[PDB]
Amino acid sequence: STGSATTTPIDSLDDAYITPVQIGTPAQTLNLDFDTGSSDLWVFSSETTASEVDGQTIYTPSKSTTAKLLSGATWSISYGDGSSSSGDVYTDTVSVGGLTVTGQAVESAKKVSSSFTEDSTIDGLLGLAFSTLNTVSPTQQKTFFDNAKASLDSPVFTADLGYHAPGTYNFGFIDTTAYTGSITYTAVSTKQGFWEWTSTGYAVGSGTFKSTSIDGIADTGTTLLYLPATVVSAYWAQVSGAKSSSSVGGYVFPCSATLPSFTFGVGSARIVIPGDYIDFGPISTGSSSCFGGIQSSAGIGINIFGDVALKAAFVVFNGATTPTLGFASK
Ligand SMILES: CC[C@H](C)[C@H](NC(=O)[C@@H](NC[C@H](O)[C@@H](N)CC(C)C)C(C)C)C(=O)N[C@@H](Cc1ccccc1)C(=O)OC
Repeated sequence: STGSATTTPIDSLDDAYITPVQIGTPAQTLNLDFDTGSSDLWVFSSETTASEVDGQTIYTPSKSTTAKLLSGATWSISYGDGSSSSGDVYTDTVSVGGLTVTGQAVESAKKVSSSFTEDSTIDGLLGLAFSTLNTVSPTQQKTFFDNAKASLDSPVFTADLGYHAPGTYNFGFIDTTAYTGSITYTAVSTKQGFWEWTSTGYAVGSGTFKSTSIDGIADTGTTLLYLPATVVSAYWAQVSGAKSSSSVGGYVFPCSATLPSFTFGVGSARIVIPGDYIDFGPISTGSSSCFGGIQSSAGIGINIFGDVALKAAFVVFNGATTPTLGFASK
């Protein structure tokens, strides 16, 4: 079986992308944030504190005849952004783009963070990291991908984010129609449960490529590109006016300024993010400072290949036994 669904950004800066998902019987469609750096399927619901639901579509486990309590089961997550979600757990049929997974663990929030509450467009998250990270206790659960896998034609899913536009999530197959040239597969370390890979270097605009191993995760759940202090300085050094700021907490640039492109190496191949991808617009409305898309990783612990970077390539998450990450130009 395969499934394809349309992902659409939720705002003009493509701060995140949202995918329609059918949960329940009959079907309740929620828009979830597909998160390849998290292992939890969670959604706003019928139990969620009514002080923390503001415009989101809710999943009503009451109205699904396929829905049952996982009695005793419970979840809690912390995100890198400082996001916090928690509640009870149910088992339900979940369909994504016609790929139906029966008996999927759907994590019903009782409690959600400010961050999620101030976010009207997103109805929950669908984790597509490795199952080791799934939060649910006392009996830990598998992801939707983990559930789909053997049912799939191929144990893979592709990610094809658009820049100011829809893109696509495909499960079970590779559209040879969606990229240009060759896909370069690179080795994945599963050990921390991430889609965890090592980049072969970087170039700043038309400058000379530096060969240097940047260990990082592909995470479609992270908006920007997070890279070592060193790498980040070399980039912003090329934009007049760019400064790192105490108060704003990150690199900014005069919005009148011009972003050189950024190039990252996947093996022998190279991926250009156009400079336009790294403009995240003014820090506050009216401001002539604009916020950059490539930020230091120094304060997080890990380099994140976020949307900024992934949305410049056609990515393939090979969920094989010997998991492999594929990148191609599009
Ligand atoms: C179930 C745990 C998952 C794996 C959780 N994952 C994450 O935080 C990863 N991304 C989290 C999400 O992709 C988030 N950026 C998307 C939005 C919509 C919520 C980071 C590491 C790249 C994590 O490691 N959380 C850390 C907290 C943390 C992580 C990174 C940096 C700082 C602090 C924890 O404590 O485990 C609960």
